[PDB]
Amino acid sequence: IQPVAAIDSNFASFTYTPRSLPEDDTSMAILSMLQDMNFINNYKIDCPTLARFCLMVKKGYRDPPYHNWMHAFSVSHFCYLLYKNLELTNYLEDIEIFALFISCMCHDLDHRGTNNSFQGSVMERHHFAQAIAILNTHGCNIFDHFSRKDYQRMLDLMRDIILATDLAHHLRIFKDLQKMAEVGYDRNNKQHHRLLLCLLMTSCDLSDQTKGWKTTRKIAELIYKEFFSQGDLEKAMGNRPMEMMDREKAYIPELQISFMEHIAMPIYKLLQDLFPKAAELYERVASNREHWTKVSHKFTIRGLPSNNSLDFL
Amino acid sequence: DDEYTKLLHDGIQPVAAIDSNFASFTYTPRSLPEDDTSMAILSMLQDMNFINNYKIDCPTLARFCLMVKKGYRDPPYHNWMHAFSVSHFCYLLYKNLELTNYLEDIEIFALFISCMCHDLDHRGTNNSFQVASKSVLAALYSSEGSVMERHHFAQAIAILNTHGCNIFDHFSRKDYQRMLDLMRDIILATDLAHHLRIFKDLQKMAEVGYDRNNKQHHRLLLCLLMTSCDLSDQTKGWKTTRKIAELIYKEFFSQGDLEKAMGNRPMEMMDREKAYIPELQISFMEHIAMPIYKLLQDLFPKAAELYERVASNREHWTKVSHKFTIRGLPSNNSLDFL
Ligand SMILES: Cc1ncn(-c2nc3c(C(=O)N[C@@H](c4ccc(OC(F)(F)F)cc4)C(C)(C)O)cnn3cc2C)n1
Ligand SMILES: Cc1ncn(-c2nc3c(C(=O)N[C@@H](c4ccc(OC(F)(F)F)cc4)C(C)(C)O)cnn3cc2C)n1
Ligand SMILES: [Mg+2]
Ligand SMILES: [Mg+2]
Ligand SMILES: [Mg+2]
Ligand SMILES: [Zn+2]
Ligand SMILES: [Zn+2]
Repeated sequence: IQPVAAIDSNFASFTYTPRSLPEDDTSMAILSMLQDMNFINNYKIDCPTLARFCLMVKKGYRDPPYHNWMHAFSVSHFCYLLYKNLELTNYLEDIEIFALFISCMCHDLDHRGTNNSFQGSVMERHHFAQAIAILNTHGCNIFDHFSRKDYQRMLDLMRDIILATDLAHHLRIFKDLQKMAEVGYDRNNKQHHRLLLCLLMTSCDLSDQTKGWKTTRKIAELIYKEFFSQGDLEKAMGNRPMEMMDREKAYIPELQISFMEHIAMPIYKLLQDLFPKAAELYERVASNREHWTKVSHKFTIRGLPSNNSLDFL
Repeated sequence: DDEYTKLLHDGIQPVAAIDSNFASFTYTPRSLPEDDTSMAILSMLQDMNFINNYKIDCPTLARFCLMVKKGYRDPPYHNWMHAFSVSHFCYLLYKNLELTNYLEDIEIFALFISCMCHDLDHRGTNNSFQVASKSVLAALYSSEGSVMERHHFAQAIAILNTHGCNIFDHFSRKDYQRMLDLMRDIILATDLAHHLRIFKDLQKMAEVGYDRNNKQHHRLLLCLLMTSCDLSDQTKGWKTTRKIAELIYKEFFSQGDLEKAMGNRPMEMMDREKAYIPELQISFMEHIAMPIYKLLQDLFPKAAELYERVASNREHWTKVSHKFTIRGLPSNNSLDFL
């Protein structure tokens, strides 16, 4: 188990981009993060079992453009950053933070690059079921020495956290999140623990928006590749895809800016309200959104297309 | 010799044999293969009776036509097929508007020959570029204005004074000078700057009515007709206007690239990173092309269909303007362009 500092001197910073790490080093980085959070010693996790678990989780991701292992790794890395930078131990129990990290690793398992509509929370229930199947694969149960009580806690936490990655769920609990942010977190309120875990999970899921322009632009490319692939499949089946899935109707600037203003930014705003040290995350999302507005004009073709042809009219 | 032999040993084809619709405003001369265009030029001159009228030596005319064809380079738009299409339109105006009621035979003959010659040795660059690039043409003509148009005329003169190519060498001294003066004035009228200077005079003439005894009206009409021929790709169907726009913008943006490489700032319409084709195309059509065909309609009621076609093509450009906004990802499948 490599010490975290040996991966990169900036590895525990909010400025670090985990997609910079080559894919063949990510499983070792997962182990290094768990070691640095002390969960291996805390929960007496068998290291061979943990290695097998991590590789099985990695193998349980398919290779669509966005919802692949590197997404899961990047989300898990952000969870680690929240631990290292926001001092989550003042707000959550060790088992809750451990569940959050493991949920991050597992939360999109077996994603096919299609959404719930293409198939409540259909995909998120599947991701959880896949995580369960891995745990019950011989040699991969990292929790098999847990007490009956802690085992059920861990399974309940993982289910609730993975289910919180559905936008529909987030929108249902949004008023409860705002209320908590307003009144202030209460470490003795079990609802506040549950709500905070949901918020943190969504903050990890969307963490590509908190990096530089390069990341938000490149991830947008992967996202729209996935969306439009789904729309193509829907059209081939004879069905009418939503505008954001239809490459002949989708207008990326509008879709991207709306997503950032109305979904991403309010999550990082809430996170800022609960953790002053999360302020730089909200500012980076707002900055990236401003950048999207600035480059919106580039979707209007100036000159001729690269084709050198007006056949498209 | 080979192109000559083919032009000379294929006899002067009657125009009807080229196409049954050859004398119609709906005909697209770019549909004719390039290897048949020289014979078509001869057929048109024969059908307008200029060969018999002026007793033109047919071998000399064949040589002249092939030399003119050879004097065009191959940029995207300003090539022989442009000159041919412009000459064809001049022929259409003769066949459809009865130009013999307005102009002298020598004036109509000069117009057609001017159409053939009017962009000779064009390099796909405009007058401004010649000055900016300090070309040989700028050195020769920049103090006089209309740099390229003076060059086109000089090229036409050089062809006429090439042995075996002087189609006017049996003209009287009076008719020879007249022909050279007409060719100069008509070729100079293809500069947009010239057209914009005379525009108020053209409007005046259109309003008061053409007067066949007014020599200024003859001169103004020839200018208008020449510009009507130069822009005649706008009077055909959507396919032509769209395809010609492609060639035009390729030429414009190639020039802008050269200007940037020289360190200069190109006009927005020459800059592929700033030019917005719908806006440029619609403005050109509304403010340059349509008023020319409006004037032509005012002077010739039978030219009404030309104006209507230009206005219709402009409406089509407005309708497809929205397609210049990228929906989905680019064909590249990449957002690197941001
Ligand atoms: C209306 C709509 N739906 C998705 N949209 C976009 N999503 C994205 C994402 C992203 O990461 N989207 C995931 C996600 C994951 C959890 C989620 O819920 C919660 F609670 F975290 F906000 C919402 C979105 C994804 C791909 C599953 O939609 C990146 N760029 N981008 C652009 C757009 C237009 N817009
Ligand atoms: C301000 C400006 N200048 C040129 N513009 C455009 N020109 C064209 C033409 C065309 O045929 N242009 C020639 C021409 C030739 C004689 C001429 O003078 C006169 F008197 F006939 F109007 C004007 C234009 C060309 C290529 C030489 O500019 C086709 N599409 N198109 C689009 C635009 C935006 N716009
Ligand atoms: Mg998901
Ligand atoms: Mg010209
Ligand atoms: Mg009147
Ligand atoms: Zn995810
Ligand atoms: Zn021309």
